[PDB]
Formats: sequence, C-alpha cells, structure tokens
Amino acid sequence: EELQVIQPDKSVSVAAGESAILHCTVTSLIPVGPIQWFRGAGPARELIYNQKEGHFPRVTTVSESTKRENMDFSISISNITPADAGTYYCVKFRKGSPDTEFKSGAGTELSVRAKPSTRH
Amino acid sequence: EELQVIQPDKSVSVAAGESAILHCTVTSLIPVGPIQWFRGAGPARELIYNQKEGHFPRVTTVSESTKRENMDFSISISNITPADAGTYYCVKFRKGSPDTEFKSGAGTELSVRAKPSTRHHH
Repeated sequence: EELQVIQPDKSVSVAAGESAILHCTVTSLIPVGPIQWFRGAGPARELIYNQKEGHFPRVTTVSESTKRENMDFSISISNITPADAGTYYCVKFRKGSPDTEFKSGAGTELSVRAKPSTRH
Repeated sequence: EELQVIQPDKSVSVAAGESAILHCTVTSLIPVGPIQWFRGAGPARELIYNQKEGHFPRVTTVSESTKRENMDFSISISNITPADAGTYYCVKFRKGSPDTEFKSGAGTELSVRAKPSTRHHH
C-alpha cells in the first residue's frame, strides 16, 4: 500500500499564452509531508509550487484547498510561453528534520505551440 | 493509460456518530462521465453519492474543488451509525445513451465502533 505519485499525462501541449494543467495525485496520505512541483529533474531544477511555503503567482491548485485529506495535487500555470517548456515533476516529501524526498512522479513534458504567422 | 479507480483504503473504522472519509481517485479524465458511490456490490446496493444528480444530505466531497479537472472523488459521510457499515464502491461511468459503468474501484469496508458502556455491572 506504499504511496505512489501518479502523473497521468506523459505530455501536455498548450498554445502560447494559454494556461497548462499538470496533473498529480497520490495513492496514500502516509507518510505525512509536502508535495512539491519542479521543472527539471536536475540540480538546477526550478521550484514551481509548494503549498506550505513561498509565493507562486502563476500557479492555481485544482484542489482549491490545503485540507490535509486532499489526494489531488494537480496545478494550473497561467500564461504559458516557450520558457515554460520542460518536464514537470510532482514530488512527495516525508516530513522530518529535514524533510526528505520519498517519491517522485514520472514527469509530464510540457510543450508550447507557437502561434502560426499570418495571413497569408 | 486506461482509467483506473483507486480506493486506497481496504478498511475504515469510525466511531458511532462521527464522519467517515472514503477515499477515491481516478487516474484519467477520459472518458467523460460521472463518478458515483454505492454501499454494496449487488442488485440492492444503495446509491450513496452521484456526481450528476440527486440530494445526498449526509455526503460531501472531501475536495473543495469546483473544477472539471478534479481527480479526487473521496467523500465524507456524516453521523455514522452501524446501518452505514458495509463496503463502499467508487464507480466511474462513461457518459452515453444511457451512461454505462466503465470501472469500479476495489471497495472500502466501513466499520462502525459502538460507544463503550459507562457501567461495569448489570
């Protein structure tokens, strides 16, 4: 029954300027600890969202609450540009001193479609 | 990639009169269609919650999401009594003419703890 982190989309394609929804659910509430979203798998990955701390004005959670019982950690990111293309990972932390990474999701690759030129 | 219905808890134990959380998630938004909850697997099973229609005064979603992309269909049922004990199934329907059952979760067995007596005598 060990926790799994489920990212059901391998890939998401959005038009430039549209919002992009990156899905993540968990199969257990055990162990307690934060779910964080990153762009990149690497040491220079960017923290995209953490509900417990920090400011992320582009992100809106699907779950619409911080209830401890929530199992959907999916987010929407507004006004997508090619700078946002990347593989996004939903990561389960175990609370501790310090919190440690328990499970990472498989990644969802965000691609961004350029607006066709006019007219013609 | 085909939709799965995930009920993480084989069993939940609740004290009589308290609320029971019965968890359910889906792994896909495809196909489009309602999630329903039932108590029982058989022909006399009770409809407990229906996304599309009906009044279920004792039942709310755990999730506060009002968004069509929500994947957490866990429910809280209030004011539990032993009459509520049983196995609860989260069921994905495919929208159609009529809607059909696409997949059923594995079920969660709800048990209800009676309140200890306050007396060690007749």
